[PDB]
Amino acid sequence: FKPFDLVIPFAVRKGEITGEVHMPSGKTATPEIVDNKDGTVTVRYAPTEVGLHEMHIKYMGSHIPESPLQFYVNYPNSGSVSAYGPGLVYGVANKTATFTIVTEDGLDLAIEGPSKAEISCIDNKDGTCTVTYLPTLPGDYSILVKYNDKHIPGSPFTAKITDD
Repeated sequence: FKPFDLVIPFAVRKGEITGEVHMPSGKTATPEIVDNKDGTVTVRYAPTEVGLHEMHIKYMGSHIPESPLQFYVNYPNSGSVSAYGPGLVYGVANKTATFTIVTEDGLDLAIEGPSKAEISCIDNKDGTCTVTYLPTLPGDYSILVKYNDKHIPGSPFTAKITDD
């Protein structure tokens, strides 16, 4: 299972940053959270279930603005199409947001939220391509990925764009 790894720009001070991942079964687990003493923290988690997970991050008991987040965990042994990367989950407004589509196996992409974002992918020639978008305004962005008039697993995705 591809690990969840994310840098969030939240500056931890006197309070404790905590987290909770909710799995599709109903099980909860605690992600690993590391304060990079510096304006940020890093959240990591190793999935054991397939599909849509919720990540909650809190500071002093209360959700950060960047929280809750959604992420979709692909089945590894699965051939056929997939997407993954931080731009499906979270980004900062006016910084670049990126994810990967795997196509080692007709691709339709749209990104729609607060501001007009016009995706195009760039083929890595390694059976994957890389989408990068510029969400200029903060909000919730829906990212639609289809392979044959059909949503791939996780599509449409929702990525949360903040600025702090």
